Amino acid sequence: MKSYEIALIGNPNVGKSTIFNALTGENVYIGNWPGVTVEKKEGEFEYNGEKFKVVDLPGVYSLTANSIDEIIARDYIINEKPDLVVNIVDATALERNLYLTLQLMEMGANLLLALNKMDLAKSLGIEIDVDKLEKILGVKVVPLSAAKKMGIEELKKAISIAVKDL
Ligand SMILES: Nc1nc2c(ncn2[C@@H]2O[C@H](COP(=O)(O)OP(=O)(O)O)[C@@H](O)[C@H]2O)c(=O)[nH]1
Ligand SMILES: [Mg+2]
Ligand SMILES: [Mg+2]
Repeated sequence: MKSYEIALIGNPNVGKSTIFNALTGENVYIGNWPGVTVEKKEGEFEYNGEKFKVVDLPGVYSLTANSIDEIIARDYIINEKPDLVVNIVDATALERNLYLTLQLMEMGANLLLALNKMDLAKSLGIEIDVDKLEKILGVKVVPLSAAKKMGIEELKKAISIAVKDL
């Protein structure tokens, strides 16, 4: 079976854990990053006949070596070279995620954005222009509400597309 390796990353409290649990099958490996007690979760899912290995990365605001988490996350991306990184973003806190997205691009990460908590933005009267984000960043943006079991299928399809290339 053709297999890819993808990574999830985002700011703390974006629902990354929820999306990780949704994306993956039941068999999740809970280890630690080498040398430290920082938890490392790994799982997988199959989609359209292909296997996607999922690595959860530590939640971070940047990749400028400001903490053990930023150091782990960056070392993984640069050295493991996942086939895709899914940058999970809080629809209600989109601006603060700008530097993370920018630094992912700078280090040359193949990127896809998952825009989570759309329901919460909806209830908070926060409108978000996804097409304008996609155009500006030149990366696909997948709107979802992982806690409402909304858009996980979209996320999986978008992932299977993004690992190829144009
Ligand atoms: N409204 C809303 N809340 C969510 C969604 N996904 C996750 N959450 C909430 O966000 C909080 C943090 O989720 P978590 O998976 O721990 O985010 P993490 O810190 O990045 O791992 C949880 O209490 C979830 O209930 C969503 O799609 N919509
Ligand atoms: Mg699941
Ligand atoms: Mg699971």
